[PDB]
Amino acid sequence: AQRVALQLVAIVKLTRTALLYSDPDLRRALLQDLESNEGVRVYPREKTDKFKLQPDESVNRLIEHDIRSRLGDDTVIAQSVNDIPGVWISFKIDDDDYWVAL
Amino acid sequence: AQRVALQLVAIVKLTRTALLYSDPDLRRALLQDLESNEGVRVYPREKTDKFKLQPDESVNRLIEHDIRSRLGDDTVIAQSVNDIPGVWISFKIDDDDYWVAL
Repeated sequence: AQRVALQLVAIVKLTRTALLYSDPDLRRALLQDLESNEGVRVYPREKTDKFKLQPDESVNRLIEHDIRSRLGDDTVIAQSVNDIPGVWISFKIDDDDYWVAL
Repeated sequence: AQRVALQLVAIVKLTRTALLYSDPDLRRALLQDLESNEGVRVYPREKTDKFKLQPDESVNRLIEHDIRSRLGDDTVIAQSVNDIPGVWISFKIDDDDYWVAL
């Protein structure tokens, strides 16, 4: 479970890092690159964005525990956000909230 | 072998992407972040940088084949560069050459 969690954590931290250090006028272009070339979709997260948990199947809960241990206990991990299926993990830059969908 | 190759490819592409879209005056700071927080060391690659191949053990060659299929056939994958052990993968941004060491 640690093995899957660590890959997901790496993807999220690298994506966050890319956003964090981005040239402000290349920011939207970066998002296009991440989605098209890396299959990583980043969205701003709104407080009102609804989400559904991953099922308690196999080792899902342990993966989730491991991810929060690295990214923070407030991290949301979901199988859908606003009705859109995926692997969804929240992250923050300062007071701004985001999703990564894989 | 595909599973390992795909994780390595993802790490390299995300790192390259972060460099590619970086605010030019935050570039060196980004490199510090990648190394310290993500354990990803990026260096400029010089044509004269020596390197040693990974051994032909287990599934090493197949992983390497899979990586080049995604990153390019000129990609160097090495177990050391200039005498420094690691997992080393070359990448390019335009006419500039780089290493990632994990």
